Amino acid sequence: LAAVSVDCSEYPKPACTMEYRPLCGSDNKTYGNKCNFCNAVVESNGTLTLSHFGKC
Repeated sequence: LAAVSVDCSEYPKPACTMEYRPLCGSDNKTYGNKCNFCNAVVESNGTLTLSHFGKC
């Protein structure tokens, strides 16, 4: 069960911009921004969850 989440409703997306607004995944990766994160949630078939906001 997810404690926290982001809005990944409109994903997948072909590109992201490069702003550095970090998110820490449950896989212990820091994702540079929400769009990289929500791209990875989709790619992982929803196995990826958000651990917390900010860099791991």
